Amino acid sequence: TNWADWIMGWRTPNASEKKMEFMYWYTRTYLEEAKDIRPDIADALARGMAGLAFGRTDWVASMLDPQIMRHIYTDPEVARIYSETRDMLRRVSDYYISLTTMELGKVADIIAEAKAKGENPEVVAREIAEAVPRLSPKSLYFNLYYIGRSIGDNYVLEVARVLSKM
Repeated sequence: TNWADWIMGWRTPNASEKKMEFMYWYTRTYLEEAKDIRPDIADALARGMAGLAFGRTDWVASMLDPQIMRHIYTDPEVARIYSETRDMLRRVSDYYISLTTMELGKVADIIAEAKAKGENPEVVAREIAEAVPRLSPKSLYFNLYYIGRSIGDNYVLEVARVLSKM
């Protein structure tokens, strides 16, 4: 009925590696077979959701990849995964993530497109500020700082640094 409740259902104390990988595989295969999600996207979302289930921030990083998050705009099933898990995501980020689901998708697409074309991070920061007028550049900094550190993306961190000064 709801992705957060479903993720929470997999929780058991000190979940074994086998149990966690079973959850991941069940989720990935469901997304592929029942929702027709492309395998690379299904992998990332399943791993991210396993991260949310089992308290593994290194796994949550998989769904914070801009190349995955941008599909919020192209696939309603992906948008639904992000919206239904948003509270869990904000909790794991200690509320450094404050973007809405559709702002997150837009920011992801901007970053993905910009990085591929080698855009100056100064310009990308201004694109993001324009795309998300609801939040200040400082707020946007903390959002991208968290995302960039989580996924280990220095380009995202460069964009974040520009936002911090804007």
